[PDB]
Amino acid sequence: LLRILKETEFKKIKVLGSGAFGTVYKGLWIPEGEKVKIPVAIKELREKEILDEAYVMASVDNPHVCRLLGICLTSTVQLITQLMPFGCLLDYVREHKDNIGSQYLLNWCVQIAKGMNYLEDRRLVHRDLAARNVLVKTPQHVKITDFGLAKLLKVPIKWMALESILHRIYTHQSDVWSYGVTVWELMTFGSKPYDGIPASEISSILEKGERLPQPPICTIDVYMIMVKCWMIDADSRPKFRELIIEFSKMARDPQRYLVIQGEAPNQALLRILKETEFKKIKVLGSGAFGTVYKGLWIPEGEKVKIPVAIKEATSPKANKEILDEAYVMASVDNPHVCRLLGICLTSTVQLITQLMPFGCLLDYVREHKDNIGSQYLLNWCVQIAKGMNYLEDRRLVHRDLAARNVLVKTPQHVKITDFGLAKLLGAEEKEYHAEGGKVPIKWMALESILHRIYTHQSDVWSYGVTVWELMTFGSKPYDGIPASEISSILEKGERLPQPPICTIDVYMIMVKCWMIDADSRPKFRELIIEFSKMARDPQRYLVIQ
Ligand SMILES: COc1ccc(-c2ccco2)cc1Nc1ncnc2[nH]nc(-c3ccco3)c12
Ligand SMILES: COc1ccc(-c2ccco2)cc1Nc1ncnc2[nH]nc(-c3ccco3)c12
Repeated sequence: LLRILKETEFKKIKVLGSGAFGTVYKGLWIPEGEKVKIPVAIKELREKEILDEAYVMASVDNPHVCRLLGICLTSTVQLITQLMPFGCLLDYVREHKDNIGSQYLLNWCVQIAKGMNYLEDRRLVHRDLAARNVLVKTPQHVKITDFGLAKLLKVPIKWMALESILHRIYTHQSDVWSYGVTVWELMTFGSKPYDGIPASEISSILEKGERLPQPPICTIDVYMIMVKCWMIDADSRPKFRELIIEFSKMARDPQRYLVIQGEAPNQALLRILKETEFKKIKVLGSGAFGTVYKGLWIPEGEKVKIPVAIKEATSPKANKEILDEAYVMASVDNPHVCRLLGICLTSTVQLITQLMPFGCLLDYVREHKDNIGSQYLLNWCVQIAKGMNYLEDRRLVHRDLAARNVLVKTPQHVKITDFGLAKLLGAEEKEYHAEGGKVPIKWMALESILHRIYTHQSDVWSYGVTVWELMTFGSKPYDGIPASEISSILEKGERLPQPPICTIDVYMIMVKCWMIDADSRPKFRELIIEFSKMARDPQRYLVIQ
């Protein structure tokens, strides 16, 4: 296992690089009694724990993690490892900055995840994961070193987790943070991390919220997963095995999941904003997942203050849900759906979106109950229908279309919000089986109130309920009926009553969304068409007193 070596066995040739404690020398080792000259690397520390440290270093065995081959107890202890002809991965991606594909980068990320998951299985803390600490033997095979501070259980601040910078706690979660920084560096082809800011302040910027920006090569899929680790809560960071299985799922089709200049990729841009860039002025109310505040946002380089709505220790499940919500909201771009300006990666993940001055539609029709015209309501219906049609094309079942989840920006243009519960469906999947949970029971369909099945037709049912709410000028649907008793009274075929302003055609459109047979319910395109025909004469189809 351990080879105690004499200085006479090896002779150095050329210095290859410099490390934190000492420089690595390329040299040829002559084993005792042997003539084969093995090319090895020798590290000399600029200086008996090191005996046991070499023991534990040699104990490792995995093609993605390096093993110390021998030590030499001369005037200063030296470490001998097998030489890697292709150098460090950081310099390699720097040299091939224009000649590296997505497949190679994703494969390298897979290899790093596999190797440090092995290190976790061996129960060793690297404490120094970085792009420079990654070495490549053959371009399709990279494998980690620099275990010189491993213990049985300045400094590279730019690659260190916030708990390591401040509280000096080095666990596998900090290693996951360092892995995320390494993936960032590999994506940027070796660009500096937090370039321009010296190490004395990288703790404050991390605490403030600003993180490593999205590289142009990166999609929102890989990058938001490439963050996943920069929250203060350590447990919220993904474990290594999940990282390997997910990146291997990524490696199946790498071309789609990254963009290289020279199955539609998701080029959505997500930007990280300082907590100091914006201030919470007005409380818009309490959302389903928390409280939403309204305030002016000051962006870098532009003095104009854009009023934005901000939404907010969150549980790891809550963190994953807010991760999915941020992905879904940033991935959409439609005139009638709310878009994500950016996120703040503080201890409580904060969501930054454009503000609508008049508030939500339900409150707007409640306060102005005596003044909405027929054209306003009809155009509102067509706009909500267009928004969820665009959502349907994006395969994001909203699952929460309520009058509270649609906002009034301008009287003639409304937007949909509250994408927290929206789950993206696969290209082959047609239904999603939610495992229950606390939900607005009084709005969902029978197939979701009893069978836990959410589909596009569930969104159609929610659309019908929202139309009924809009035509009722803000009256509460199903007044006095419990949450559990909704299914009992609805399985027969009884529905909400007729608003005073709805003609027979309005109700005939409304009912069809509420049919027991989901497949027989109208699709959103046909509803869009029907309400487009209704828009030719708003005064005919409604009666206003
Ligand atoms: C950061 O690099 C290291 C850190 C630690 C060691 C190590 C571990 C035990 C003995 O040496 C060894 C290396 N480096 C290496 N080990 C083998 N072959 C190598 N070819 N090129 C390098 C290289 C260039 C710049 C940094 O490393 C290198
Ligand atoms: C249910 O409503 C939301 C749910 C989530 C967000 C949000 C903020 C960041 C990402 O999504 C934003 C909103 N709503 C909003 N978005 C823009 N301007 C708004 N003015 N007033 C509200 C408001 C009051 C009660 C519920 O919303 C609102």
